Amino acid sequence: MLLEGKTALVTGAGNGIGRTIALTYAAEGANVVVSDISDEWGRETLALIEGKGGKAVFQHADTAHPEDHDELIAAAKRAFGRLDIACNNAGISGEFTPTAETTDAQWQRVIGINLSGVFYGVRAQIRAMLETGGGAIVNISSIAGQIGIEGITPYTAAKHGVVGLTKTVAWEYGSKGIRINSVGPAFINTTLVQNVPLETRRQLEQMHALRRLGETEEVANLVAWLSSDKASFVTGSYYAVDGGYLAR
Amino acid sequence: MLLEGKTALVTGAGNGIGRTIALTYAAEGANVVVSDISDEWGRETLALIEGKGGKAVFQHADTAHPEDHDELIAAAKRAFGRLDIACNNAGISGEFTPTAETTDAQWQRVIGINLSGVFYGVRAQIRAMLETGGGAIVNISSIAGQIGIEGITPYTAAKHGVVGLTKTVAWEYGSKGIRINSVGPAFINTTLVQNVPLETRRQLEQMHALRRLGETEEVANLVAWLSSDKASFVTGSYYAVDGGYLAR
Amino acid sequence: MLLEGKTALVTGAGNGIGRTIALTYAAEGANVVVSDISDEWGRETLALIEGKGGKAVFQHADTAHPEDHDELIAAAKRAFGRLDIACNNAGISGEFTPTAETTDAQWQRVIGINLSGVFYGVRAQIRAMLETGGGAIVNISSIAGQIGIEGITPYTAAKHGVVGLTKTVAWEYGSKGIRINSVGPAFINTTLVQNVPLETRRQLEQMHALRRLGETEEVANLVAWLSSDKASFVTGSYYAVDGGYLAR
Amino acid sequence: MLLEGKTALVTGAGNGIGRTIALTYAAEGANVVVSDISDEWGRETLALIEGKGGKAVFQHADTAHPEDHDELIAAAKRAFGRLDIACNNAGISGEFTPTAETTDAQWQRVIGINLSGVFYGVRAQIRAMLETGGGAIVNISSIAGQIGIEGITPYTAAKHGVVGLTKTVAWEYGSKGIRINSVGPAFINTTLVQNVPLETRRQLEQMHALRRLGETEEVANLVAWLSSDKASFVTGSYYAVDGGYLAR
Ligand SMILES: NC(=O)c1ccc[n+]([C@@H]2O[C@H](COP(=O)([O-])OP(=O)(O)OC[C@H]3O[C@@H](n4cnc5c(N)ncnc54)[C@H](O)[C@@H]3O)[C@@H](O)[C@H]2O)c1
Ligand SMILES: NC(=O)c1ccc[n+]([C@@H]2O[C@H](COP(=O)([O-])OP(=O)(O)OC[C@H]3O[C@@H](n4cnc5c(N)ncnc54)[C@H](O)[C@@H]3O)[C@@H](O)[C@H]2O)c1
Ligand SMILES: NC(=O)c1ccc[n+]([C@@H]2O[C@H](COP(=O)([O-])OP(=O)(O)OC[C@H]3O[C@@H](n4cnc5c(N)ncnc54)[C@H](O)[C@@H]3O)[C@@H](O)[C@H]2O)c1
Ligand SMILES: NC(=O)c1ccc[n+]([C@@H]2O[C@H](COP(=O)([O-])OP(=O)(O)OC[C@H]3O[C@@H](n4cnc5c(N)ncnc54)[C@H](O)[C@@H]3O)[C@@H](O)[C@H]2O)c1
Ligand SMILES: [Mg+2]
Ligand SMILES: [Mg+2]
Ligand SMILES: [Mg+2]
Ligand SMILES: [Mg+2]
Ligand SMILES: [Mg+2]
Ligand SMILES: [Mg+2]
Ligand SMILES: [Mg+2]
Ligand SMILES: [Mg+2]
Repeated sequence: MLLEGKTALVTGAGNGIGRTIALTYAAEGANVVVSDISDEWGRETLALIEGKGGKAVFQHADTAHPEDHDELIAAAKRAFGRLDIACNNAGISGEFTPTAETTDAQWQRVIGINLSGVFYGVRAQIRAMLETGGGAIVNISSIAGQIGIEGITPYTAAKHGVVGLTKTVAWEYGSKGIRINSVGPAFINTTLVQNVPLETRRQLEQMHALRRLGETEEVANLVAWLSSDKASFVTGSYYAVDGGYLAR
Repeated sequence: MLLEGKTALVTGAGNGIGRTIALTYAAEGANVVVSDISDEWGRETLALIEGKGGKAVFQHADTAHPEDHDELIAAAKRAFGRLDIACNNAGISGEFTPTAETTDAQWQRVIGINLSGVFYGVRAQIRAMLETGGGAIVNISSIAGQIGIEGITPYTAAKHGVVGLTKTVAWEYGSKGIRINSVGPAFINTTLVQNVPLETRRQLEQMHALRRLGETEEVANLVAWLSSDKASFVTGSYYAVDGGYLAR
Repeated sequence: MLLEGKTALVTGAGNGIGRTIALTYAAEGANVVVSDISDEWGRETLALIEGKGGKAVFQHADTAHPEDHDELIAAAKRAFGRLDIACNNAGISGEFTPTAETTDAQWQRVIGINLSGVFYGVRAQIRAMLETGGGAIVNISSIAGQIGIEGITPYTAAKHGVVGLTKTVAWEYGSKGIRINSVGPAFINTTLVQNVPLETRRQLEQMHALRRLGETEEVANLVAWLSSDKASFVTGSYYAVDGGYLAR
Repeated sequence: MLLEGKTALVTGAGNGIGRTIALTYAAEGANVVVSDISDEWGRETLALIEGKGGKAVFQHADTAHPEDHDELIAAAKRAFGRLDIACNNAGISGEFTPTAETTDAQWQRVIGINLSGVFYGVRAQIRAMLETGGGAIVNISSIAGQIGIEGITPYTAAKHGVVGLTKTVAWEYGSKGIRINSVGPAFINTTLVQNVPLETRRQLEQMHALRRLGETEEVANLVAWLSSDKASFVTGSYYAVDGGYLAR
C-alpha cells in the first residue's frame, strides 16, 4: 500500500479519471474524501469504495466556487482529522470552437473550472496542510498544458496555467513540506473518445507513440505514486502520462 | 524599415514596454493605434510618436473588457482601414502574496487582465486581420510563462496561459495568414524596476546570465522583428528576451 | 512487489544512485544484472542484493565500449533467460572547467560515457527486449538535461542528448512493446555530494524548493516505478526528481 | 543594415541554410568569413558575396576537427582583426535507420559533426571574442533539439546537445559580453525534401501550422537578428523557426 493511513481528497471524483483516482487512493490505503459537483455520481464513487472495503466520505463541491473548497477541507478534518493529499482533477474540455468564434461564456466557463477552480482548491489545501506539517498536491493538467489542441483555446490556456501555478506553489511552500506536481494525460478512454467514430479514434491513437489511447488506471497509478512518500523529492514538476504524445 | 505601411495596435502602450513597442513600431514605418486604460499615458505615447512625424491615433481600452476590443478594432479600421499587426502587452504583476493568502479579487484581477484580456484581444484581432488576408500577433508573456515567481501565482498562471493560447491560435489560423507568437522578458528597467533599491537590483541582476537587467528597447526590438515579414516562418512559438534567466 | 519475475540490468550499479536502483529493483522482486566499470564496487552491490536473498549476477561493463553491452545482454540471457528492464545510469560529471578551457579529452570522455554509452546500451537493450516481446528502459539524465550548469558543458550537452534519444526511441519502438523514459535528478547525496562542506551544501540546498538535497532512494523509487507495468502509458518522457530545481 | 562593420564567421556556408546565412550576413553589412568542408562550394559562396559587393574571405574547415577551428579564428583575425559573430551551421542528417540498427559509425559521424563540431567551434570562438570584449554566437539546432524524429536518433541526440551547451556557455560568459543562442528550424526547402515525392512533401507540410515548408531566407533572417545588437538581451535561448511544428 502506497498511501496507508493518509487522508486524500479528490475533486471531480464522480466519473472518469477522478473516479479511478479515488478508487486507487482507497486501494492504496488512503482515507478518501470524494467530492464532485454531481452528488449522484459522487455518492456512487463513495459506495464503490465502501463496497470494496475502503474508508471514505462524500462532500459536494463545485470547484469553481471558492466557498465549496472550505467545505471540503472541513469535511476532511471532520472525518479524518487532517489533509495529507489532494488531487485537483475536476475539469471540462469545453466545446470545440475556433478562437475567433469562442464566446465570452465559453472562455469564462472553462477558465473558471479548469484554472480558477484549481487555484481555489490549492489555496485551501495549502492552508489545511500547513496545520499538520505538509502534504502532497497533484493537479491534473493535460498534454494541452504543453502543446495546443485546435478548437480548445480556453482549455489549453487553463491547462498551461495549471502547470504554472504548480511551479510557484512548489517554491512558496517547499520549505514547509508541501509538494505539488502536475500530471499531463494524453487522450484517455473516457466518454468523449468512446463516442467518436473509429476512424477518429484511430487518428487520435496514431498521435501517441504507443499507438493506442490511455486508460484511466494508467493515469491514476501515476497520481497515486506522486501522492506517496516514494515521491518525496518530486515537486514543482510536470509528469506526462501521454503515451509519447509530446515526444514528436 | 521593417514595418512600412503596416497598421499595428498596441495594448498597454501608455508606459513601460508597451510605450517602447509603440514607438518602435512607428519608427519602423507602421501606422500605430496606441491604446491604454490610462488615457493620459496613452495620449503621451501618441504625442511622442507624432512628435517625430509618425502616423498614429489613440483609443482607450481596458483589455479586461471585451467590448473595448471592438472599439480598438473599429479605431484601427477608421484611422488606417485595416489591421496588420497587434501586440497584446497590457499586464500587471499583482502584489506579492503567498498563494494561501492570495484573495479572490487578487486572482481574478490578474487573470482578467493578463490572461482573459489577451484572449479577448486575440479573438478580435484574428477577426479583423482575416478581413484583409492575415497578419501578425505578438503576446507579451514573461519568464513567468516558463518558470514560477514566488508571490505571484496569479501572474504565473496567467503568463503560462498566454503561452498556451499562442499555440492553439497558431494552428487554427496558420493556413489563413495569421502568425502569433509570445515574447518572454526577464526583468526589464521600466519605471518601477529602474527605481528599486540597489541591493534589490543587484539581487535581480545575479539571476540573469548577462548580470544586468534588460531595457525596454531590447524587448521592443524583438517584438518588431516578430511583427515583420522577416519572421514569416515564425509562429506558435515562445521567444525569450531574458538575459539567460531560464538557462539555469 | 512492482517488478516480480522481471529481469533488470543496471549500468554503473557499483555505487551511488545506481547501487540504490539495483537494490530497489531486487527488493521489488526483479532478477538483477549488476554491472559497473569497477568490478569491486559492482561485486559489492551484488553482495548487498544477495545478502537479502535477492537473485542477481554481476557482469563487468564500461558503457563507453560497445562490445561490453553485448556481454551485458549475454549475461542477462545466460543468467535469467531474457531482458525486461534496463537502467542506463553510469555517468560522470567531468571536472568543472569553463568551456574555453575544456580540453578535447574532457569533452570526449564525458560524451563517450554519458551520451554514447547510453546510446550503445539502449541499442543493445532494444534488440534483446524485442526477442521476448518488449520491455522498459530508464535513462538517467539530470537537471542538466533541461538547464545548464556552469563548468560542465560536456555534461550538459550529454544529458540533453540523453533526453533527445529517449524521444526517438519511444516512437520507433512504441508499437513493439518498448517503453523508454528519462529521469532528471537534481543534487543527490551520493558519497561525494554527502561530503561537501556545509557552506557548499547550503548553497546547493537553496537551489531546491525543498531546501534540501535528495537521497538516492528518492531517485531509485521513481526509476522502479517507471520500470514497472504501473507505468504502462508512460513513454518518451522526462521525469524530474529535482526538489523543485527547474521550477524557478 | 543590422550588422554593419561586424565580422562574422559561418560554418558549413557552402550550401543550403549556411550559404543563405553567409549571404544575409554580408547583405546586412558584415565582413564574412565563409568556411566549409567543401572548398568548391565555399569558394562559390565567397564569389557570390563578392559579386554582390560584399566583403568576405574563405577558409577551409571540417568542423569535426578541432585544429580547423584555430585556422578559422586565425583567418578571421588576419582579414578583419577581430571576431564579432559566429554561426555554427555545418551539420548533417545522417541516414534514416531505426536505433537498434544504427551502427557505431553512423552514431559517431553525426555526433562528431553536429555536436562535437559545434563544441569545438564555440570553444575557439569564445576565446577569440574574449580578446575584444565579447560577441554573439548562433548555433543551428533543429526541431530535433526539442522533439524526436524517427530514424535519426544520432541527429536528435546531437541537436538536443547543442541546445544544452548553449545554456551553459551563456552563463559562463555572459559577464564577459558573449551572447549565445540556438535556432531550431523545422523542415526547410533544401536538397533532401526537394527529392522526396510530392506526397511525402505534403505529409511534412501538414506537420507545420503554416502548412508549408520553410525557406532558407526565413532561417537566415532570424540568425541575422540574433547576431545583431538588436538582440542585446537575448542569450541562452532556443529560438524556433518552425512554422508552428512544436506547438502541437
Ligand atoms: N479524458 C481525457 O482524455 C483527459 C486528458 C487529459 C486531461 N484530462 C483531465 O482529466 C480530468 C478529469 O476529466 P475526465 O476526462 O475524467 O472527465 P469526466 O467528464 O469523465 O469527469 C469529470 C468529472 O468532474 C466533475 N465536474 C465537472 N465540473 C465540475 C466542477 N465545476 N466541480 C466539481 N466537479 C466537476 C464531473 O461531474 C465528473 O464527475 C480533467 O481535468 C480533464 O481536463 C482528461
Ligand atoms: N517590466 C518587466 O520586468 C516585465 C517582465 C516580463 C514581462 N512583462 C510584461 O510586460 C508587459 C508590460 O508591462 P510593463 O512592465 O511595461 O508595465 P508598466 O506598468 O510599465 O506599463 C503597463 C501599461 O499597461 C497599462 N495597463 C494596465 N492595466 C491595463 C488594462 N487593464 N488595460 C489596458 N492597459 C492597461 C498601464 O496603464 C501602463 O501604461 C506586461 O504584460 C508585463 O507582464 C514585464
Ligand atoms: N549525484 C547527483 O547529484 C546526480 C544528479 C543528477 C544526475 N546524476 C546521474 O546519476 C548517475 C549516477 O551517478 P552517481 O551520482 O550515482 O555517481 P557515482 O559516482 O556515485 O557512481 C557512478 C557509478 O558509475 C560507475 N561508472 C563510471 N563510469 C562508468 C563507465 N564508463 N561504465 C560503467 N560504470 C561506470 C562508477 O564506477 C560508479 O559505480 C549518472 O548518470 C549521473 O550523471 C547524478
Ligand atoms: N534542411 C533542413 O530542413 C534543416 C532543418 C533543421 C536544421 N537543419 C540544420 O541546418 C544546418 C545546415 O544544414 P542544411 O540543411 O543547409 O544542409 P546542406 O546539406 O544543404 O548544407 C550543409 C553544408 O555543411 C557542409 N558540411 C557538412 N559537413 C561539414 C563538416 N564536417 N564541416 C564543415 N562543413 C560541413 C556541407 O558541405 C554544406 O555546405 C545543419 O546543422 C542542419 O542540421 C536543417
Ligand atoms: Mg452512471
Ligand atoms: Mg487544526
Ligand atoms: Mg518537470
Ligand atoms: Mg531556472
Ligand atoms: Mg553547385
Ligand atoms: Mg588579440
Ligand atoms: Mg529559450
Ligand atoms: Mg508535437
